[PDB]
Amino acid sequence: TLLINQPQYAWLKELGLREENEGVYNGSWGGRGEVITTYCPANNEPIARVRQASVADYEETVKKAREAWKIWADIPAPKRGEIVRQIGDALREKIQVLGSLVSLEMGKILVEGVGEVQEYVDICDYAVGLSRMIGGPILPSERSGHALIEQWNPVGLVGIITAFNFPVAVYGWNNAIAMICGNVCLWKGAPTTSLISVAVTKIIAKVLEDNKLPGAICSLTCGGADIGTAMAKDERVNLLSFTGSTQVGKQVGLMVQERFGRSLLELGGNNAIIAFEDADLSLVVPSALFAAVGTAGQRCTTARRLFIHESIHDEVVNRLKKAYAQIRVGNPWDPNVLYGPLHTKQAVSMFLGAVEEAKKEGGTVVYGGKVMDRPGNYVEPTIVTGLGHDASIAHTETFAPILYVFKFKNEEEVFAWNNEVKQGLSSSIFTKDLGRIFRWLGPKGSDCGIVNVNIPSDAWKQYMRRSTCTINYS
Amino acid sequence: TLLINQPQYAWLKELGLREENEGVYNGSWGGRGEVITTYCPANNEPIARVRQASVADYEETVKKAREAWKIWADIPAPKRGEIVRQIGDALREKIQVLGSLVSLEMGKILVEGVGEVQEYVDICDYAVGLSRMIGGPILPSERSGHALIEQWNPVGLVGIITAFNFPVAVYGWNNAIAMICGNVCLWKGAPTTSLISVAVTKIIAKVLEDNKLPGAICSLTCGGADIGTAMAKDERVNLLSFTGSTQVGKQVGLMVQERFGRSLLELGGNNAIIAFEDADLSLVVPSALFAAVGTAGQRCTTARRLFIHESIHDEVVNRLKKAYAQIRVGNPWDPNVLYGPLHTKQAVSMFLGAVEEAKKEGGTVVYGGKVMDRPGNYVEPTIVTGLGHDASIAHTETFAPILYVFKFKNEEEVFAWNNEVKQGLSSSIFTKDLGRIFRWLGPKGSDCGIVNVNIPSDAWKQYMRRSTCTINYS
Amino acid sequence: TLLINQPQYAWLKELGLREENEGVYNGSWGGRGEVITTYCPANNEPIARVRQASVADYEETVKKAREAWKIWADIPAPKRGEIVRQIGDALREKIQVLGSLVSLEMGKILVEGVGEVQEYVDICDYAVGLSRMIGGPILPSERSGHALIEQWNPVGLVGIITAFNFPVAVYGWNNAIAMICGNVCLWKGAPTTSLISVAVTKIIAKVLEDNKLPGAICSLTCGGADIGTAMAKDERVNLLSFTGSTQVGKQVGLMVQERFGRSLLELGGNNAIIAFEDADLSLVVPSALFAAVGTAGQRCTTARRLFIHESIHDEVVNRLKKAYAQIRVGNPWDPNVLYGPLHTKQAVSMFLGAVEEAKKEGGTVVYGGKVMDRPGNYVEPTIVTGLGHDASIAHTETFAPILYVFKFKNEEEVFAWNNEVKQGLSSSIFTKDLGRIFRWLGPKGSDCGIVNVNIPSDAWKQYMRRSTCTINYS
Amino acid sequence: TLLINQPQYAWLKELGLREENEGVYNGSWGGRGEVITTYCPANNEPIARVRQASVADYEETVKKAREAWKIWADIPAPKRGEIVRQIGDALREKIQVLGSLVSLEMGKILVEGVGEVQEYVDICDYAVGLSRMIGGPILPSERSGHALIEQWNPVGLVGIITAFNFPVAVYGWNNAIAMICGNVCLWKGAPTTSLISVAVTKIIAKVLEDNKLPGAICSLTCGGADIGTAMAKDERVNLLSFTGSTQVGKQVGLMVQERFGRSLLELGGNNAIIAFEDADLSLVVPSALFAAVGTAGQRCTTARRLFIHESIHDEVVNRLKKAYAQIRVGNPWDPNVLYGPLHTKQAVSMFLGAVEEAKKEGGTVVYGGKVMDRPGNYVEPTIVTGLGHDASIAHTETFAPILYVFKFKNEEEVFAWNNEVKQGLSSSIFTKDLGRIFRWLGPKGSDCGIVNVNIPSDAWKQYMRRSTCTINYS
Repeated sequence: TLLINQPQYAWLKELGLREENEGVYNGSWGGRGEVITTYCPANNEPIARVRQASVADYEETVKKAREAWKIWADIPAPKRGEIVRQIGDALREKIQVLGSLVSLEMGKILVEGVGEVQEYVDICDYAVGLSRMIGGPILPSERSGHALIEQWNPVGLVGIITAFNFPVAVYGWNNAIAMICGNVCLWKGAPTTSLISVAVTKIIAKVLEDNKLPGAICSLTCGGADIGTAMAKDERVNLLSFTGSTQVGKQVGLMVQERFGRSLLELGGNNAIIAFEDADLSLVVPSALFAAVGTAGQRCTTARRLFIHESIHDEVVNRLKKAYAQIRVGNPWDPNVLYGPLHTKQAVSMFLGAVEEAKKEGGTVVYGGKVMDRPGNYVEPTIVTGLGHDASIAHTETFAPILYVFKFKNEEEVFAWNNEVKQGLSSSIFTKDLGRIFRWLGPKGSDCGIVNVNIPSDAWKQYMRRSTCTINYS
Repeated sequence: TLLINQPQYAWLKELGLREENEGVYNGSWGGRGEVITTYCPANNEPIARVRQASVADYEETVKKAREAWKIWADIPAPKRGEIVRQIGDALREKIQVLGSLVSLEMGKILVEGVGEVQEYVDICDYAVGLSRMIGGPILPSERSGHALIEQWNPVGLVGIITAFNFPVAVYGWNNAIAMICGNVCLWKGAPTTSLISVAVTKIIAKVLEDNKLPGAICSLTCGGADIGTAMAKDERVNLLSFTGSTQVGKQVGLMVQERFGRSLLELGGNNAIIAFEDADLSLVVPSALFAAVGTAGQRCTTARRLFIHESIHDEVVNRLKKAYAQIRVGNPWDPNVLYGPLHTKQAVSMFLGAVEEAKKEGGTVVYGGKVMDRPGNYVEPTIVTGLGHDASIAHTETFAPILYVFKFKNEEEVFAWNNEVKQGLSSSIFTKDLGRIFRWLGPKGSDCGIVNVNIPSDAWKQYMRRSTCTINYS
Repeated sequence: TLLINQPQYAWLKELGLREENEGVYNGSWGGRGEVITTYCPANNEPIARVRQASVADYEETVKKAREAWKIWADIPAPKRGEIVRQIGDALREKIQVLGSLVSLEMGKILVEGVGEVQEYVDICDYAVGLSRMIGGPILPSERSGHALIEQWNPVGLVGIITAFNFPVAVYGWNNAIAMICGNVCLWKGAPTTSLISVAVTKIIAKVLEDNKLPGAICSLTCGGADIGTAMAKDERVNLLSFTGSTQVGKQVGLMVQERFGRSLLELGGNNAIIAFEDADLSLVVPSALFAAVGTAGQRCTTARRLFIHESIHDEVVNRLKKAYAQIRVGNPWDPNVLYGPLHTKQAVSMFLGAVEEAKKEGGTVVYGGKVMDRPGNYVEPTIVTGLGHDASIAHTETFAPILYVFKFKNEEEVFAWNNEVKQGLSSSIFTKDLGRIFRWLGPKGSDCGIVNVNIPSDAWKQYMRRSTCTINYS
Repeated sequence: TLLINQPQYAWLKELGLREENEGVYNGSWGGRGEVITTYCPANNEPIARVRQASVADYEETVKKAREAWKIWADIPAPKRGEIVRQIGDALREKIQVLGSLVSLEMGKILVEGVGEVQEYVDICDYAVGLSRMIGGPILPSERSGHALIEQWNPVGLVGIITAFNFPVAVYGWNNAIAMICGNVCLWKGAPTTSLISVAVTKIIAKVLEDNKLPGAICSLTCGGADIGTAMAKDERVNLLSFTGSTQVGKQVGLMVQERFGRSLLELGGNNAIIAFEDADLSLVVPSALFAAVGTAGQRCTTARRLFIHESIHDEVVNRLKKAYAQIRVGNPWDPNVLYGPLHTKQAVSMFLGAVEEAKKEGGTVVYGGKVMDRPGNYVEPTIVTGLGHDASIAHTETFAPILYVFKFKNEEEVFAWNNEVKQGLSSSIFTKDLGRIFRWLGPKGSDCGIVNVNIPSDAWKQYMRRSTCTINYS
């Protein structure tokens, strides 16, 4: 029986959810496509159902969004910023129940579900001020009586495809910034977090309707691969923002390039931590633990490779083992719990596969490595030593809490080893040597977009199009 | 026999050119690939020969450039700017002979040849100042004792592929900005402007060598499509800047994306002029003429489509015909010609094909349309009326002076036609209606990247990679 | 008897006001200086009393603020922004009662009282975003191994002196931006709006106190010119922001300069409207009316001089007279009045003096010019014709609704008259001539800081000090 | 007899100088005021004569500059930047002789005279690029159909008053930036460096005249106190840029404030060096020496106070004594010489006075302290120990090479001692403690505008005026 039909989960109805929900919003609610059931990863019970978009629903929604854009693009950016401010206030009023839904459907612990909603609230508050800073300079012409203007305009329709692991705040960032820039949006979220997508859209829809604005400014089309592919191939989708796996992202990027569209791609990464001989182990150990096991290793920034100087390798592994042993496991919406389930059964199979393969490649499991014997998708947070830097399994991004640990002797080799990795998202070094820190942050250092030391505002231009306008008034 | 072996072309030796030239530079000169002879389009006589890159040459050059980068990236940006300043000065000293070579090999009139070199000089002067301005903010962290830094680093090796029609200045822009940003460059120019590529590289190489810097900072590998394809597929080419046809650019874009590289594409676009009922015809007629036939219609920005309101259509066409009859076509060294020969014999065939296709599609040639019976690649400036706005040949960019003229009645009408084309590069409107001007430049107006009215500084970020660095110093 | 002791004014207690109020806040409330009673200008009845700062109070407050700064300056800018966000929310919760107080004590109509508080709320919303944007670049040094940093730090204590006519929002802007910049503030408001100053400070103090921050971050010392002079002469006041009369502002400026302090002066300016021959009169007439009589002519931006081309002068004056006759003047709580009483009885005498001086200088009162025979400080909206452009009384800013009207023939003429005045704050031109518009806004046009056409984000740097830091880490 | 009349100094005539020179330029050369003789500080011989501006000359020159501004302000900023580029090229051609004149008339060593001219050249090269970056944003209005524009215009006439110690490059900075911003300038230099002012103006005048521009764009009025005061009090001087002593600067600032003008003041400072217990003495000692004795202690940034940790105090003083003993003294235009004369006889008297007074206040001269027995104004570079931090003579800025040395025990007291100083221009710390460095650069650290560690681009907005322009086109 559906969780939403059980009295203990009646709080779900505060988000406007029912046993079966419409998964399309374009000013009207609908959905003629496949009906999907989403499940609670803590107990594998079905929560509720969502009727997804058909291709015809998607078509109509794109057309309705483009019609709504005619109205929206004529609203001054500071007034669009006021609408975004009101969305933030509306999220604020629902923060506890929406955060609880994030924990229930996605599986992250409650402080993180609430924290993700709060992040969206903070984004809306930030967007208010940003809405007053949109614009380009009037530059000096080389010709007398000519005005040279850098003009910024909305791209039009921004399609947004998001992933399971941050089912609220990635959409929130894209939506808030795209809205103040005068764009309309179309959201297709992860199918396994459909209820979260519907709940967020219900909150936004009410703000838009209360303001007598066309709802399609923030459209929703829940769906699977066919809807995602339709967006990637659709010339009416002027900008496609995608967050997800590197293999899928590459194909999305190629499809958008094939039609000369625009894309923003946020793809995976291996994240590494490097602890040198002079590191503060009182920072390293808890940093590595939270970076490795936070959200059960399902963050885009999850640490999966830990390089440790030979002199401290054994001690750090030991202290990690101790720390891992204190991790508190349970239902992720229970305020006492520090560690929840993996998001899907399939993730558990990947976890088991990765562990056995690491063994086969010569690795030693020094902690964990097993599925936990309890309902839901719980696995033990795992530490694997003895693998070589090159090990193929250690470069595959398995969204599970497996930490691969490597030893190194000097700065030269460890830097070389890391600079041989491609997708690298973030790099965290722990050292007290200031010169070494400069080398790692500089041109010859990490190639990562995020670099951290002793720790684990033209954003709007990405959602607009620039023109150079020359006016002769002489 | 080669022009360079004739006494009146002895000035070419001031550029370090010979009968047979090396087309590879990486600190040393060489070339084991195929020879290419380039021709003077004013008389169809061979100028001199260039030995192009083989695969081995390309491999060695990429390797030497990446080694040169280890030195270059360590040189402070303002000092890199001083090198670029010295390149500007060296171009200055050669401006007459280098401008004459551009005229000789490419075919543009001397004032434009010299003017293109002057643009590169001005770019160098600009870059000196820009080199003291590159960098990012230290931003306040939300956490006490944490520093948040926006870091900008060179991408590494910047591949630059350029086209025949601006064989100096497009390279110049890419090179100057890439250089001050701490990158090394690899240039593959248009094969038919190989001598120009060699001459520019000899000037730059001397500055680098005099300053005791490895010459491969600004490498050259002359070649055709096989070198271009190598660059697009090469993971060691961190950023590929491509200027040229839309069809080729799409392929380049797809290849670079397939390897998750970075690309900067400057692709074709048609250019339209729109004359509304209230236009100043004494502006419209000369603007249209010069925009349509400048550089024999071979600019990326050449006006090929002219839309005229019904009420002034006949008059504007009559006055254009009268003005066209006064266009003087001839040798690039003649100070009294408006334009010279087309770049290639093939371009002449293209011109004839377009003129015939225009007639087959129902157009009327009201002026020009013929090849001139003289040595070289000279064609008459041509005007075609009567085509429908959607006629295929008028949407084809033919690099020749052919102007297609269309009649319209309403603003809604002409806007729809114009924003029915996709690749559109520039839009020039002639009107006195201020409301109309704002509409055209605003969110619901032209989608071109360039919009002009009554006429026909974060660029460095494109050549660098951004990282967010967080430093815990608490 | 005091209005606050009458039952219908019990709402004032929601603002924490009493019969006798403390006018000093520095973490605690006090006041040993002279008492001041403020009056409601709608009925000339006393509202309540405030005990102002003595010299000892001012000394203690400056000392406590500088001690509070040691704590505040260590709080990260984004966290300071969150405090300012909470101030915005606290103002929101009190917006109706605080707006009513502004109406009661200052005399502006309720929609403007509420609207002024809303502006402070919007400023707080803006500042939240701005707090994440403050900082300077790391710039490339010309020397290897050297880092060049543009550092921004709080100036320290920011003294804020404000005027009667915007007794909330001017303070609000200064305070919000100063706060996110890491400064502490000391407020001295207009004595006749002391209750408003106390009420605003009670709202802010509660946020500070609830957040366990020393209240002297936003200190208040109510007082008259002797407190203002102390602030201007005080070396411990690092930056003095002054809003008010030109004569007083000059003195403040001189005193601050004498001690090499920093000042921000927002001084009087006259505001002119110029209607050219081609002006849309259906814009001109209401624009002039609302600009001239809004807030009973007591805004810094109030239009006091209207220049009309000879060809439309009589017509515009006739239509203004007709429109003026429809202006409804009355109680600030009446939703159907355009403006209410002048702020003081003295302002009424000033109004009468100006009207008489205007006649002595040869002007004709074509409408208004009289005091209304009712309780409170109510005067008729007034129009004066016939004065010469240089007439002394028309260059005097009288904070009352008196509009002086001048006739002109040429553009050169009216421009010369207008740029013969020095203190000019705003210039509003009405015309359809695009060339004229560019001239007026360009280098040879109006010298006003505010220029409007057909209508009547580095600000934070003003509140911080810049340093250039060079770090040799080689 | 005049140096310029002796054959050994005939190189002066390459700068267009004669035995008597016109000291006024406004498009014409003139000067009806007092005739001044300037002297060579290395031998006290007269060089040549300059006829300064009378009050009538000043009046006419102001009027001529304001007339020239009408032309200049209409020239597009990039073309103004081209003029500034040409000035840089003209300085380049004269760099050796102009640098020699700086050494001859001012007294700084030849590498510094040449280096100062090169600085002006570098400024011109920088200004070229800056000229393309002048402008403000078009911001979003809160009202539909309204355009909000941040407009920047020239202030008009910029008066520039400069000092003896950098008689070329301070003017150069002010002139170059003021020119690209569309202003005209009026220069009054130090009377004792009049020949340098005339020589620089001759170079600039030729560029302007070759370009058919009115010479008064860069006017010169050589003169003493009366001309300086006239500029300070002149309402036609829209911006007054002053560089010089704090006492004179304060009065200039007050005079400009009295007339509501604008000023840029660059005033003196005490510069301190602080060497902590862990400092690299191999950096400290040579840093202190060059900072103390460079330009014979006549720089605005000259180190006059050296705080040294008690543990290393004796060693650093000893090593300084050794280093001081190797200083090479002679004629400053002799390429072998490291140390020249003080600029005037009067400076020698100040030097002697300061030394005797330091003795009287209880200080010990451990090196130097005497006038050198040779022609010219040579004094011994001097080190004074034993004074207390509070010592009055050590806070007086005597433009002579006297280094006052203080001992300290811990970070708290030395920071307190330095933060008790007012005019402080720069602060240089030597330490390896990173936390201490952060404290000194942060809000609780140095109040100086320049802070250096282990070592001794909206500039244009200062020369323009901002307006907020609102355009209603609806």
